[PDB]
Amino acid sequence: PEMVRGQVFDVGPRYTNLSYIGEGAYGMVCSAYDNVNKVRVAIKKISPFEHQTYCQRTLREIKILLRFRHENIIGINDIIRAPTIEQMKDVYIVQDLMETDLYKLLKTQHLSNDHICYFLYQILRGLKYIHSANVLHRDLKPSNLLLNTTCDLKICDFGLARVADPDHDHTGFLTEYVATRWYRAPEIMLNSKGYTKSIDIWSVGCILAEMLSNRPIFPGKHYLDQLNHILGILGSPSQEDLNCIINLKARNYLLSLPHKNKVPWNRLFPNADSKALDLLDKMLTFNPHKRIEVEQALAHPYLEQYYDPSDEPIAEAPFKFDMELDDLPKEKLKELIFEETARFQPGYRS
Ligand SMILES: Nc1ncnc2c1c(I)cn2[C@@H]1O[C@H](CO)[C@@H](O)[C@H]1O
Ligand code: NA
Repeated sequence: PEMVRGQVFDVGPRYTNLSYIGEGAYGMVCSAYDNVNKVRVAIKKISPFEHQTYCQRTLREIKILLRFRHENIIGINDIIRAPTIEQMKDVYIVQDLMETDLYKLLKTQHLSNDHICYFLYQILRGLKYIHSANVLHRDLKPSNLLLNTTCDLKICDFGLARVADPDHDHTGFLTEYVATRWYRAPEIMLNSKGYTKSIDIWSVGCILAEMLSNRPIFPGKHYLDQLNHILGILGSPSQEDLNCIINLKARNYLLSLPHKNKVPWNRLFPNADSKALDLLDKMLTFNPHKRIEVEQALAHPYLEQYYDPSDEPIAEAPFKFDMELDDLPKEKLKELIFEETARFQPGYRS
């Protein structure tokens, strides 16, 4: 049955007591009462089938979340769709109900040094598990960090994730959407090198800076304006850092730039723990090759109160895409989706 203002939710009879929460990109988001687990849950109504790009993101998220198990990563409790592929044009993903997200909270609260500390630890702990699976989130930002308490953070939205391929660099600038602009590492914008774990560390860096001041550290209007913001704080890059600029066209808008001095961090963030600011510096390195890696970040003195390699799981097996799906007809992907969501349909054998 089921309804809720406007668009009606083909959930139930399991899920009831609906109550609109918010909006997704191409789907709605309510909270329901799960009458099996006897708790309130969140249900994402997803209809992506019209543009093939939406079916990529939806399929990637399901395949990845369905194989990940980690306490700082959202899971999929239930997927429910129509019986017939032909009859399927919505898909409902059931996930644990979370109270808010780091974006919503940064709109209403400055965070103590302490809370920031264990928020960052939980981010990197989940990131450690993602990277050990040979996976890149690629869209880490505050609104993709769901929060229940200061001790319950879960990374969500794996719509842009990729298996890591330092070699799969394609140099297609407009060929891919990689990171929301404010959290996009420089090598993405300079080389189109969006297949290395370095890009996620940059994003986390940006999140750390945003926690320290409640405002995003590099808020560019467009990709070139994003670079001016980066250089305005980091400063004009070195010769060596202009050597990993493969886009031979890219070295120019740089070279035709007025040298900018490096803004000392304690000047940007004078109330922040000097240890926070040291880690920030390792994470916001212009050159991907010199940027700190996730396990090194966890080991940083700033997180020494929580670091515990024995209580930080890694993936049992590197992840693998059974067939790459960049250029697949959008009805093939809807096929592949109907397939992957078969787990949660009656009679599913094997
Ligand atoms: N599990 C959840 N619990 C609570 N809210 C959720 C979710 C999920 I998945 C999504 N949302 C809503 O989408 C925003 C993050 O993109 C969130 O801020 C929210 O508007
Ligand atoms: Na999401």
